[PDB]
Amino acid sequence: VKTFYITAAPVGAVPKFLDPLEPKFIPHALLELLPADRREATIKALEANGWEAVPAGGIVREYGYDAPIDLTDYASATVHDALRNNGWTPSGSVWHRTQTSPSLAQPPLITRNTLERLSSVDLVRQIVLQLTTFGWTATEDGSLTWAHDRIHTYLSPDFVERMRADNAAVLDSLFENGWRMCGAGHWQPGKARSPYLPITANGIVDASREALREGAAVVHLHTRATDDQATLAIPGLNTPIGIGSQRNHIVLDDYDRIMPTLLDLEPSAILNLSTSARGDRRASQSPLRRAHLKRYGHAQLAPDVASFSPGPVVFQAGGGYDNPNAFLADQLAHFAEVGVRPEIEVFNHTIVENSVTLYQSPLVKAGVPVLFMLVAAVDQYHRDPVSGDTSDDSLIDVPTRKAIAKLLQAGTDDAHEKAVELAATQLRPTVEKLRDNFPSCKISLLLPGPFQALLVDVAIALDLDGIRVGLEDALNVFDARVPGGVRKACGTGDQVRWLRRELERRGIGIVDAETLRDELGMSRPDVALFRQAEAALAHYPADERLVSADTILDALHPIVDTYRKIEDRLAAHLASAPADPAALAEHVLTAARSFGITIRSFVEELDRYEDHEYLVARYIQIPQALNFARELLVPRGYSIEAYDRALEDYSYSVRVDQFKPLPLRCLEYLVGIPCRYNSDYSNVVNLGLRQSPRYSATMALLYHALRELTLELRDRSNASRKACGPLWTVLETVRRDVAPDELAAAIASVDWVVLPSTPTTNYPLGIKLSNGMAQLFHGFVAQIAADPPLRLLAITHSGRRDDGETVIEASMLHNRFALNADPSGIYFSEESQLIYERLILPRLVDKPAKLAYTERQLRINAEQIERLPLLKCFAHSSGIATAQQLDVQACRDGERLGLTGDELRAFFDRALLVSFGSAADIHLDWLGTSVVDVTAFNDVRSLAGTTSRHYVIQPGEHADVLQHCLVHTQPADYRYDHATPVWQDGRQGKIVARLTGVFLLDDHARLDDGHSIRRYLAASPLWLRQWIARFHDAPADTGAHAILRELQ
Ligand SMILES: [Mg+2]
Repeated sequence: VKTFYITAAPVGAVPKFLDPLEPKFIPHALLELLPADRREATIKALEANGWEAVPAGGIVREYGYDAPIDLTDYASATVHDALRNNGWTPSGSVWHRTQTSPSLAQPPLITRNTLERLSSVDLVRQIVLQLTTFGWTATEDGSLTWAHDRIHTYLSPDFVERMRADNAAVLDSLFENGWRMCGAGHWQPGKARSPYLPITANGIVDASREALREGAAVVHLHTRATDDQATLAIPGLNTPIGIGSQRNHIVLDDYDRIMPTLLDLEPSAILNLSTSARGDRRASQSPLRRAHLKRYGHAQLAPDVASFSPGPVVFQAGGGYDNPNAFLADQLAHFAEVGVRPEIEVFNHTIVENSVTLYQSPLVKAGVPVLFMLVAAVDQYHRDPVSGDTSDDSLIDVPTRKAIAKLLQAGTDDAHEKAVELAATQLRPTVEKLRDNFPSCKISLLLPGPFQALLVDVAIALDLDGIRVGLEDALNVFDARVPGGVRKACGTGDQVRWLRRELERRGIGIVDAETLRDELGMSRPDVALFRQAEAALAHYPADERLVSADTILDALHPIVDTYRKIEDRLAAHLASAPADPAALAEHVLTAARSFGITIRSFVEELDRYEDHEYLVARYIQIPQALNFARELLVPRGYSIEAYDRALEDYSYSVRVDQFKPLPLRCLEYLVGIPCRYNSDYSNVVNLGLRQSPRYSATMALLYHALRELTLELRDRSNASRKACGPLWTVLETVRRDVAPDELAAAIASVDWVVLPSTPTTNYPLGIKLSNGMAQLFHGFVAQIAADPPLRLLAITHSGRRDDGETVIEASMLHNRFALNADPSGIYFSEESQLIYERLILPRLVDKPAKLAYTERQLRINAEQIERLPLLKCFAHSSGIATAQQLDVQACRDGERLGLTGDELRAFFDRALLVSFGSAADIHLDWLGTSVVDVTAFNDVRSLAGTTSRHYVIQPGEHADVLQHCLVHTQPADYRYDHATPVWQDGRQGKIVARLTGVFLLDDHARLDDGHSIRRYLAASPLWLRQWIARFHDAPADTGAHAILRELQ
């Protein structure tokens, strides 16, 4: 019931990146070896970058960082002895290290048992924090280890003493494992630094992606300047020291890279850009503070949120920036023209007071709900303009912060509650003040460093809307597996994961980006466009008998115009001269995807091709994109001379009068908005649209118009004429196939019936596909036969209807969605009837009946109802829809023939269904066949055709497996064993086995091509095959009995 939305802040202004592969200690001798001038410059540069001079007594673990020292490039008795004592031997002017430490053949490991030997828990933490700052990692065991082929880890004398004092053992093991004593020199403690802080564009993109997949809905961004970036060369070290301010600064070139990438890879992610001038107060009124707030990418989208502080920001720790009123007014004016909603960064009480009075009206006008960010536990100053005196303006007063910090150190549960109460009591007046002056507002909380232990409890107490985490606020993360309980955070995603699991523990859920965009009124344009169509068709029934395509097209007129403008922009971009080989397709497809237009691979796309009979179709993707480009440029008058390079391929050119008209292209676009892929097939977006009340009806109507327009285009082509009525084919043991015409004996002789999918209609290509699917299913079950005379029956749909209308893909898709929108089991197609009456109807009669020339038709025996043989059916794609339409017709005849409701249940218990990639909803509360349902998350076509939430993967266990398999090589080995069956019982006894967490890898270990029946069967787990094995090798038995046994 209670939910938070998580903001991730991966960069920030203050913390700095520290390279794990840089030396962390410089002996005195190495510096003293320099000339006085260069030595002074080097040392002061080091000390400005965190390096601290340190006496002898520290220990080091180094390997691989030596370099020869030629004194000609720059001895002394004080130097010469130090070098020799530190293991250097001279050879004229050249020094080199002959002393060498143990290699890293076997990773350095400080065991959990070794650390736990130490008495002081505070000492353990500082050790764990120091090593993890240096790039050491924590094992699952709870130990510390080093993975790289070089190492240079140092600990100060202070560490060594306390280690020796606490336990003069523990220090033992380091010495026994290659660590050794050092002299005086300089040391990099890495204070306010981390090896995981992203300061480059690519690093920031990656950190954002990690945060989002862990559950973050909003990403707070900063960028860092590199104008003062330099490297120090140290004598005797083969790796230079990186120096620079890494100053908080708005870098336009970085955002020019970051934003389009995120828009492509993370389309729904709410992007929040910092306008902060922290680190450069003299630029407080600079237009640079809004220069990054513009439209990015081909989609021309702006950031959704930008930082806004109605008052001065003055940190007690130093730094800060001013926010003059005219400047802020220019900001708000600019935000409005670009579509940016401000987020009020509430640093101090003056901000609050300015917000609820003078800025109250301008902020409401800036868009509702008003967004607030509570920067709590960060010491702030107010400065008197007259005297210059400072006072505490912090949300939590400094005495209270210092108090709270002490209770956190106590570590006891009682000190925690007192800490929470202190924090909440101080923040409550501010929270209440904001709610009282802003009827529509969202308030989030952030806490710096140690106080993050209060983050969840305080946020709950104040009933806040959002919680923020990230490296910007804290560099550590709590981990109970680690001695001390705390370690360096391996990124913001690490902390988001911690926060998410913490909320899960308390039964508190989180809000994803898509849902939040609705709550804040920030829905994406394509989502808005689809809902605009949903609204325009809201009063039309999903029944094809009650509405015409012309009427549907007429209602979508303003939306077609909206799409036309998008297509114009894609056309212009394509007409901007490129490439010569068949890589034009790669160019076109990338351009199309970026503009939101998804070029789909239709099986029946060859219907538009003149010379289809002489086409190979294995290279049918390349000309799809080519003709698509031609299809867009020709009507507008653009040259297609670059294209028609399909001549250099093996016509594939599509005739001009086979070009799709504008409204048809619009319809194709609209039905492609739900369940989109991101740019590189890493994820599925726009999953929310499925949950709309009018979703299925809208899709049914869209495909209705799409069917009409496509058929008209097919009637003017030399596409293969289709045949009336279904085909029946038996496969026994490569399988041999026969073609029954009027035999009920085939049904009795066969183990498995294979229902038709969408493309398997009665015509040359359709039969070929129908055969291939049948062969795949028979090779699948036959393989199961040889593990711990196989006969199959395959059904092909009718290619023509009663009125002579051709059956195409859109016809089946409409039927699919129309079935979804049917509340009572009353809807069924003509194609379903032909299959039903010849396959299912005889199971309800007493004897052979009369069948017409169209193969359509013209009692009970309750004792023999249990005697009916178990009908085992395979289903794929739209197969589950066709199946449920058979159940509907059975009820219609069964009720007409007369049977108890329980009798019909017994009738349906004599049948079984296994569906791979269910592209239609399973009506759980209907009378019908029990189903085992296996549908993949990346099966976008099945997803778009369904409304069940079980198919959607959210951050968790299944999401973990998915991301592991995204980086894993050898995709052919992949099986979805991790899949979890969910079990449901309907009102009328229908049983559904829903597998969750299922997904299918492609050849590039991505998520494309997730509808192939091959991958569904290929990646099938061993435990699943056992179920089918039990199904196959079963006596005269019931479904409910057989399936219920599988629940143990
Ligand atoms: Mg910030």
